[PDB]
Amino acid sequence: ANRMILNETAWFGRGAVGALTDEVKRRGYQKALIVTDKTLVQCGVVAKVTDKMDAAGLAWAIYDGVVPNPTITVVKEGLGVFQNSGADYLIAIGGGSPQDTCKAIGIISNNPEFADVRSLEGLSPTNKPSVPILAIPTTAGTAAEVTINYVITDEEKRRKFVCVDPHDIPQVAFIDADMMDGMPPALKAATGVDALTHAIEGYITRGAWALTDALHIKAIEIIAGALRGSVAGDKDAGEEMALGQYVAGMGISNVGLGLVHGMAHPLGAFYNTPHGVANAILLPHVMRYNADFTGEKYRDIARVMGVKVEGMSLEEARNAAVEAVFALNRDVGIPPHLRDVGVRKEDIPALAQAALDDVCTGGNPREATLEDIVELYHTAWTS
Amino acid sequence: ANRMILNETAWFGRGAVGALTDEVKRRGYQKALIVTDKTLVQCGVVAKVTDKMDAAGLAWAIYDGVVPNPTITVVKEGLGVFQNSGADYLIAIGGGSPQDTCKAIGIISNNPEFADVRSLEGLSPTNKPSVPILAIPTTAGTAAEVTINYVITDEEKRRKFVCVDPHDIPQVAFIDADMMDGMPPALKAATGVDALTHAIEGYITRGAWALTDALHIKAIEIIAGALRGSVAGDKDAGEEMALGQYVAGMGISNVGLGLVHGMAHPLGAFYNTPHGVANAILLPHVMRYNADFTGEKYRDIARVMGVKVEGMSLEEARNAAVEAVFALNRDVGIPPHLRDVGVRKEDIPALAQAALDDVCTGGNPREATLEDIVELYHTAWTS
Ligand SMILES: NC(=O)C1=CN([C@@H]2O[C@H](COP(=O)(O)OP(=O)(O)OC[C@H]3O[C@@H](n4cnc5c(N)ncnc54)[C@H](O)[C@@H]3O)[C@@H](O)[C@H]2O)C=CC1
Ligand SMILES: NC(=O)C1=CN([C@@H]2O[C@H](COP(=O)(O)OP(=O)(O)OC[C@H]3O[C@@H](n4cnc5c(N)ncnc54)[C@H](O)[C@@H]3O)[C@@H](O)[C@H]2O)C=CC1
Ligand SMILES: [Fe+3]
Ligand SMILES: [Fe+3]
Repeated sequence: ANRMILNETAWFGRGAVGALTDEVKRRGYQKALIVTDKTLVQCGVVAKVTDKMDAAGLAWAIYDGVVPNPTITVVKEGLGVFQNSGADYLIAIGGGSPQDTCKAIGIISNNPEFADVRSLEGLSPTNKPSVPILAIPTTAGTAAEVTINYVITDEEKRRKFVCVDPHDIPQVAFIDADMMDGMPPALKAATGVDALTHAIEGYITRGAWALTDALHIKAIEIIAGALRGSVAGDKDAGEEMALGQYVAGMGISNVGLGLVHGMAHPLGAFYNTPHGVANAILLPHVMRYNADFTGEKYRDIARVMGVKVEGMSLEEARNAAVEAVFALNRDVGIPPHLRDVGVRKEDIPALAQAALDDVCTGGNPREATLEDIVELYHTAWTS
Repeated sequence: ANRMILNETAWFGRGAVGALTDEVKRRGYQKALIVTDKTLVQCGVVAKVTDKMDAAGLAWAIYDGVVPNPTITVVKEGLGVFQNSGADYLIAIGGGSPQDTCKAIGIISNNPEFADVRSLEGLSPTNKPSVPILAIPTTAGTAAEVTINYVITDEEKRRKFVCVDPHDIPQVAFIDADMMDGMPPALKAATGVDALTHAIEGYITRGAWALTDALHIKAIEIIAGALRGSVAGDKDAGEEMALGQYVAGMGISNVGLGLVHGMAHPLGAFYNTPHGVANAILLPHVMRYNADFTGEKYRDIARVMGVKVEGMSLEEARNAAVEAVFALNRDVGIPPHLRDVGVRKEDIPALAQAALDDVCTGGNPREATLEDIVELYHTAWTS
């Protein structure tokens, strides 16, 4: 049998954060800890929520210490603010980094044996649900609001580790493009291809089945349709991307991903490479590597990405799918090679071993060897 | 903004009820009340769940008094067994009748100000979540396991009233075609066309948006592909219908339905007509009435139902969708006229008024007058 974990409640569309004060009142919560970063405070994005909470008379404290690729230290610091704040629920405002920190704080607060953070790695043996989380994405996006995953950086051991726990699922997600409009174009581009990576890896993952196939192929269609227009500053394209990135996530934790995420995690751990940039550069190379193990699925991908596939052979469709992703990456200004974003040739042996042992790599339709992963990093590194 | 309420957890596939004991243990529940009917006890369908519960040492009591089109008396009987059992959770085993009775019992047990039952009608102003519900459908189906709706018959006032309450959403759904295989072919036919009615009414309802459209057009495609095969006794077609019927309901309470359900409810209240047969007879007549107010959507419906719509005018494709629904009804042996299933001409004025005032009617994409609803009943009445 196949399990699907989703948000019990989700609000979609421009103005969705306007639903938050009535959700809090109906749930009888007394005090929020807002988990976010300094940039979202500075840019007035957090104020779009706190101004509504102030007018409704709802108490909140804030922790804005989250950094990209959030660390054990960031989790322990936010846990300290939660405990000393007396909050009874959490509001995650931001991208994957704040939403992942928020999941870690919520789990540990109701399962305090995990306050070391490291022991959460894998299928966390937690007894209690997380503190209730209201999730508000500001990128489009990681779909952190709908997955049961969170990823923490172990600075000491130079590795990203994945915590997988049904207990961490947010009670409500608010998917509001108003919260996302302030993304610089380069951030729309990188988080957008992260979302496309989730959709493509999900579609072809080993555990794929009828319902996840329907959700993931629709996500690819929405994202391929909207991402260029969103990067160019189009308002409606922004709202499409906000939905597209969510739908892409409805499969990540439920069926899995593959070698793109497996090879991206070690780059974040070694270099603090932005997750979306790493995925975008690797995606088309891993798609080429996987092509022979995906049945007819690359014809579907090609088709919804605007390729005329009618009258192409399977081989021609498979090449057209890979080229369509190369083309998207060029159109939205993603660098084409790993050397361009600060990777070192000398690190590839270590990167490959980390990638081979990453949990995401298990879902890859073609079984990956150390030798194959070394060769793929080399193929992605330079001209 | 658009709200989506879904099951936080769902299990899909033959063997899915195999997940129930581990879900109960992980949630710390002490004692179930099983809400079901005599037929499902008698034919051994309840045993498929209780034998697993017994092997895991889980406590359960049973209420098997549910009747089709469940009444206020049936809710009060089940409520009495729940309150006296000392149960802390509910397991709904059966079609829409036991699942709806279970939601009423769950809501009233934590909200005793509504124990008269009829006060729940509409958007129930409940303060507290239902007693936790684990939902196991045995028809394919009402999607009662994933909606926030339940429908109770007020015998004294001779009306089916719809209750709408986010507090009633089941914690876990177990969608297991093994629990459905025993349906007589005629019950597979009727509940299958109820599922198709949910998907079609959902696709064209006033509140339809991008995410519900994607789910609904997928449900129509799955049901149209599988229903004939399932009625004929095909195992795999039964599994596809189990998924299809569920996907069909992911929109029902999130966006709404229309005049088919609006017109089916009074037949249930007056005659105890099977809900599925009432919907199946009315569906193509209501589709014809609605056609001009559905944009391009009937072309989509016709296409996934197996019609070649390439080169058809919108006018021809709208007729082709209506005719594809008439043909499915003929093929699975649903009677074509309301006279054939116990309706009286003399009652149509009274049925029309009850239909005009039904919750579901408001979602219909064409504005319906009493006079329009009278004419529609007369059209479905006889040749
Ligand atoms: N929970 C899960 O299932 C998943 C986890 N992840 C994790 O998510 C992280 C990546 O998060 P991302 O969303 O890509 O970025 P992020 O949360 O790391 O943020 C990147 C930068 O963008 C800024 N930013 C975010 N929203 C902004 C806005 N609206 N306007 C202006 N600046 C804004 C942030 O302040 C930050 O400086 C990684 O740590 C990755 O491991 C990724 C995929 C899925
Ligand atoms: N949650 C909601 O608001 C919604 C629920 N409904 C409600 O659902 C009700 C109808 O429920 P249905 O599922 O159509 O049927 P049902 O639950 O009324 O059952 C019909 C008959 O079939 C039998 N049966 C069920 N499963 C069987 C199996 N596997 N093998 C053999 N016999 C089996 C039952 O014991 C019963 O005698 C109506 O009252 C309708 O209003 C309809 C739409 C949505
Ligand atoms: Fe990702
Ligand atoms: Fe129905």
